[PDB]
Amino acid sequence: APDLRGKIALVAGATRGAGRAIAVQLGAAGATVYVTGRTTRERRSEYNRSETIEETAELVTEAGGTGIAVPTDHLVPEQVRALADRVDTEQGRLDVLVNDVWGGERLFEFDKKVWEHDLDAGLRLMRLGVDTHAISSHFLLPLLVRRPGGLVVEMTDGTAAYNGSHYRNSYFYDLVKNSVLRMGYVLAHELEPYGGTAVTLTPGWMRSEMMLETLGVTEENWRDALTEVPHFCISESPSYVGRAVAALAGDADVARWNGQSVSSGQLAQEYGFTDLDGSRPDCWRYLVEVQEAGKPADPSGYR
Amino acid sequence: TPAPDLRGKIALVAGATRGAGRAIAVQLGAAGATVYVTGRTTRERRSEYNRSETIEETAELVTEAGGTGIAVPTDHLVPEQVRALADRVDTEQGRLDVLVNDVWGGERLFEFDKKVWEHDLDAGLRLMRLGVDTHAISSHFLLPLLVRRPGGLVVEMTDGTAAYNGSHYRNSYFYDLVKNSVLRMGYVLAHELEPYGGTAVTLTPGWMRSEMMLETLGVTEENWRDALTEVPHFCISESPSYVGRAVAALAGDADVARWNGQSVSSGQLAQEYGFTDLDGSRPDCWRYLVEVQEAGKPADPSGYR
Ligand SMILES: NC(=O)c1ccc[n+]([C@@H]2O[C@H](COP(=O)([O-])OP(=O)(O)OC[C@H]3O[C@@H](n4cnc5c(N)ncnc54)[C@H](OP(=O)(O)O)[C@@H]3O)[C@@H](O)[C@H]2O)c1
Ligand SMILES: NC(=O)c1ccc[n+]([C@@H]2O[C@H](COP(=O)([O-])OP(=O)(O)OC[C@H]3O[C@@H](n4cnc5c(N)ncnc54)[C@H](OP(=O)(O)O)[C@@H]3O)[C@@H](O)[C@H]2O)c1
Repeated sequence: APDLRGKIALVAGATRGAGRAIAVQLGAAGATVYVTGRTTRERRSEYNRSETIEETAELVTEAGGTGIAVPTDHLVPEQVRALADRVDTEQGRLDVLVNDVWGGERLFEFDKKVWEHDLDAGLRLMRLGVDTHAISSHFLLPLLVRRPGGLVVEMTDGTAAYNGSHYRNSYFYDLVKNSVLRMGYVLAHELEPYGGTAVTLTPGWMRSEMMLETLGVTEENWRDALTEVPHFCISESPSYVGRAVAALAGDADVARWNGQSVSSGQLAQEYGFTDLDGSRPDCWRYLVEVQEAGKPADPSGYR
Repeated sequence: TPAPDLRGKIALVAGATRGAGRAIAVQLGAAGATVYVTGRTTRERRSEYNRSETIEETAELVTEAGGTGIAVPTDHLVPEQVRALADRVDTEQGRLDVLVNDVWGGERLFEFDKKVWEHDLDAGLRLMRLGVDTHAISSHFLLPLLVRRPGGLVVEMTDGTAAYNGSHYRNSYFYDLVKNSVLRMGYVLAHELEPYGGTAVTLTPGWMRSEMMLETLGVTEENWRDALTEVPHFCISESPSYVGRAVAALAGDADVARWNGQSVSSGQLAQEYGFTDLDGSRPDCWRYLVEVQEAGKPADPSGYR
């Protein structure tokens, strides 16, 4: 298991989903983790959900690290500048930056062409999914490149290999996920002279809070949903991609990944971690070799 | 090779005041097309670019070249104006054969060789909005008319090929993200258009002798090789009309669907279709950049134009 004691991490967009679980797994490895998001105990966010950023910070501490909640709208440069100033003030360093901010799960429309998709929702989802990462990198990378060994993880949906041959959901969704892949390549070029590393990371099919609610199940009985969604047998908990980030952050030779697109399932094979249940789902190979091949849902050999 | 015959075709070049946009519109007009040309700069008000070329002037050049240019001043960041533009084309023509998403507007906003934390942030966010959202809004409102019958063509204008950009960081963070998003737009739109018999490609010019570029170098088109002492690798450059002829060749290709989803360059298409630049040459910018300039060889256009 990675030892991240003494490390300073920041997960931008950590209220729920992968962001929360990445922050928690970094804390479970001993890191101090700044966690940002809009939903507080006082105010709900555009998502209109009940998970709060303060709750994430407490879960990071409970897990064995230190969670510091900083409510932040990552579309507001002044707030992200203050966030960078705070980390410098309190810690003088930043080892790991995870640009997780997405916020578009309610805005994209599946199987609508660009002229059928609601336009305002599509433009909004691209701004949330792209500009937040640009703003975060703009203000937080100076601290990260102050000394060698920094790591940036850009969070997307899909690998370069999968997305390179698959249209992803609809026009706006697809442009975001492929821009975040490009961000990993671009930041790898900018960080390498400083001894910094950038990767783009995707989870598999995540059993997020939002996903489990849609399926009407809890984590403890998630396989109850398999009659309704048989290919959900490849799914993983959000902690799996969290352990992938922790494994990268703990890798003394993480620069071997610079610029690459990686997946949680690929990194589980590489580093040997498992999901909470001991399995190692390999979503993107499963999607190609089983589901898109027309075969019946069957997880054998893929987790 | 003989010039494409686009008589009877309806085209729209979004962002056609100057540069590639103007030249694409004029070369479509020279092939006989009716061309709607849009942009913010009019004879009464200058645009964010603060330049003197106007969208009315482009429309007149389209007509002079042998087509019909219809200027529609439009801010492509304003959905209501782009909706009206689409309604107008439907009203006047009932069809749209060729859509060229040329809108860039970022030439003065990107910063060469600044890291993302050094680049001015507001300018970076602005050029991404101008370079990406304008294309999304344009496709959203104009593609319904285009897919009404088979044979429509959409050209997404970017900088670089998929092959070149896949292995090259392009200028700086924000610039790079735009050019690579527009590459992805061609792939995405090809998927959405194919069931309708529509085709999408992403096209890049080479090193263009645009109005802005020639001013930066202190030369006119008639004596552009005067700049070679200061910028030797400018020997690979092409006029904006070259990429205009590339669009006209795609628009005239009965089998243009063979390109669906692909990234293409003006130099690649000149070899494919046989057109030339105005001076009779066929510059091959992206092969030259890799095989001559980046290999450390002295500037020498032999074999590349
Ligand atoms: N169900 C899923 O979430 C799911 C499933 C499969 C794959 N993925 C992919 O995995 C990646 C990570 O997604 P995720 O699960 O972490 O998605 P997410 O929950 O949409 O994003 C993480 C958090 O970022 C915060 N955020 C959004 N906009 C913000 C802003 N302007 N300022 C500050 N914070 C903001 C949101 O919390 P606040 O509302 O509190 O700000 C949000 O809950 C995404 O690329 C996604 O496509 C997600
Ligand atoms: N050597 C080169 O210059 C070169 C080389 C390779 C690739 N490329 C690429 O080729 C592509 C096309 O280039 P270009 O020369 O046509 O660039 P451009 O002149 O920046 O774009 C064409 C016109 O679009 C208009 N426009 C911008 N924003 C607008 C908005 N919000 N609403 C309406 N119209 C708007 C502008 O006219 P108004 O100001 O009147 O609106 C602009 O002059 C660009 O992506 C460029 O990067 C260029």
